[PDB]
Amino acid sequence: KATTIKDAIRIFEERKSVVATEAEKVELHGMIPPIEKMDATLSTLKACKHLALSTNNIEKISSLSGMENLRILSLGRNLIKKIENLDAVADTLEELWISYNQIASLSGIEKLVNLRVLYMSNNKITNWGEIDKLAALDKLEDLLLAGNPLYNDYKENNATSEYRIEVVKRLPNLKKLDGMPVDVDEREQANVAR
Repeated sequence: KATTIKDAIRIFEERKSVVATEAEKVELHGMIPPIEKMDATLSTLKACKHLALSTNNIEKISSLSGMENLRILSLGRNLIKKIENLDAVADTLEELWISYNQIASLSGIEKLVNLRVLYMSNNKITNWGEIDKLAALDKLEDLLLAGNPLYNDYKENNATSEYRIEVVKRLPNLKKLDGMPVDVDEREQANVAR
């Protein structure tokens, strides 16, 4: 019943009139019935730079081998709980878009050594120890955490400004946070405290 990767690719090729093995952006989002599993058919997407698997029912990241040029992995609005099984794309992946999932731990994110952009609004991160795990990512410049419990804690206390300083204290070279540039004043506040 669930849409398979093979079937979603066929739907995409018919909608976009392209050969999916040659496409840079492969649009597999919002299938009806939803996709539930990533699988080995993804290995056929040899040209893919942006894989859009958002708005499905995927529970597990898997099956990313064979996409040698993948830059953007888009998995927002699924049922994912864990960052894992990304080794096959770590050498090229620059952006992980995974907002509106159920991720409570950032363990595993450290394998994405080339990551520049992490969009993960509306997940289940509750505490600063998870954010500390992002400090290893030397190229991370754009981060979205809005809607996670940790973010909401500060918003509930009208202290989002304080939350932003705490992020930049941990991530000193971050350039953009929750869609808003890190202001020089925020960087200096984080510095004079760090």
